[PDB]
Amino acid sequence: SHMCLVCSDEASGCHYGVLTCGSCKVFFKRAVEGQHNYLCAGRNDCIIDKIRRKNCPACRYRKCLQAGMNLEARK
Amino acid sequence: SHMCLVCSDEASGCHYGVLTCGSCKVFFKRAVEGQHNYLCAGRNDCIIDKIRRKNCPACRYRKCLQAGMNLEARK
DNA sequence: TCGGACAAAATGTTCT
DNA sequence: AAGAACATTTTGTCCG
Ligand SMILES: [Zn+2]
Ligand SMILES: [Zn+2]
Ligand SMILES: [Zn+2]
Ligand SMILES: [Zn+2]
Repeated sequence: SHMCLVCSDEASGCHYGVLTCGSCKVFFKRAVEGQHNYLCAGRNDCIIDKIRRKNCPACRYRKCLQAGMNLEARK
Repeated sequence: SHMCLVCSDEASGCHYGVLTCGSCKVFFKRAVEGQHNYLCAGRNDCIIDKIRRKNCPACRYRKCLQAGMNLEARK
């Protein structure tokens, strides 16, 4: 009820359509708006938790999108 | 040879006993001088190349050790 | 070579 | 729920 759905950290509230923490909220906006081409170094199935969420932006971003995060969600 | 044995970027010379780039040189020094309680988000065999070497410090440090890097290489 | 200082990228928190 | 500003962590380059 107060776990980030992306990294399981303590969730602040609902951001861009999904219960997430502050760090995943800002990560998501940066991933969408910025140009990076994230690439997984594993098997496209990395564990994303409070510690490990720094280790694979590709899998973190993929999880944000799959949980349904969207920038224009207030519309 | 002219390629870093850890990440396959252009090597800048032989550092801590091994042909490596400057980024792997300082990454290793920082890991050995400091803490290196890193956690892999995959299965401890992450691919370490020029872009993905940022992803997993745990597997990067393992690759430095496996290549034989050591601080007292000189003396 | 090795390492300090500087610089940049990447991530996270506070405040409105 | 959203985003600007700041702060920290992590990484990489220069060394007129
Ligand atoms: Zn999160
Ligand atoms: Zn991954
Ligand atoms: Zn390297
Ligand atoms: Zn790994």
